[PDB]
Amino acid sequence: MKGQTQRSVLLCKVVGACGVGKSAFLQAFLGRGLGHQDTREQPPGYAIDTVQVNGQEKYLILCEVGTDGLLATSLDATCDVACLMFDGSDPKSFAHCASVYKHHYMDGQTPCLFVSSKADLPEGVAVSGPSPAEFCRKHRLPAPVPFSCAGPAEPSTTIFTQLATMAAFPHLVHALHPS
Ligand SMILES: Nc1nc2c(ncn2[C@@H]2O[C@H](COP(=O)(O)OP(=O)(O)O)[C@@H](O)[C@H]2O)c(=O)[nH]1
Ligand SMILES: [Mg+2]
Repeated sequence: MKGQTQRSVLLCKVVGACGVGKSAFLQAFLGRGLGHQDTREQPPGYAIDTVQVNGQEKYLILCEVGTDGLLATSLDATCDVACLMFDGSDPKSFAHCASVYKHHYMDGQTPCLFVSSKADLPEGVAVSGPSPAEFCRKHRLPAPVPFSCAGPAEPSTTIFTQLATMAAFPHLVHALHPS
């Protein structure tokens, strides 16, 4: 039917440098913010839970993948959607994240979502250009999504529905004129 897919299980790789918040992001997928985390439920570097996509229950696997040092080149990029994470409070974070995209995903068919982590902290701009938003406009990616794991409030679930939807229907992801 329209809006349905044979896929029951979707794979997202959460790809980013050490310290950008990948492990906390996986915990937030399971409904746990900073401190409220709980390690002994799922394997390290993995988080699985159900996500609704157009009324249908899907399983989304988040798979944590580092990019520090040699990992920036020694990357198995295969996944249904790549979540490219950079530290929104770190001036130097985005450039490394953008380089990973260019070398592994830029001219592929895998949907990519840039995520600006630690949105609760004071923002950290880079000295050179371009901005993360300008980079995504040029390479025709979605606008980078800010995310935060802190606060006493429950973590938002919107970005995980977005990742699951991109994974389920990879041909309807885009940047678009007119809107
Ligand atoms: N303020 C804040 N700190 C965060 C957030 N996410 C992660 N951190 C902290 O940043 C550090 C690295 O996070 P971690 O999840 O281990 O990153 P990883 O190395 O990419 O897996 C830890 O001290 C976290 O508590 C966030 O949204 N806000
Ligand atoms: Mg980690």
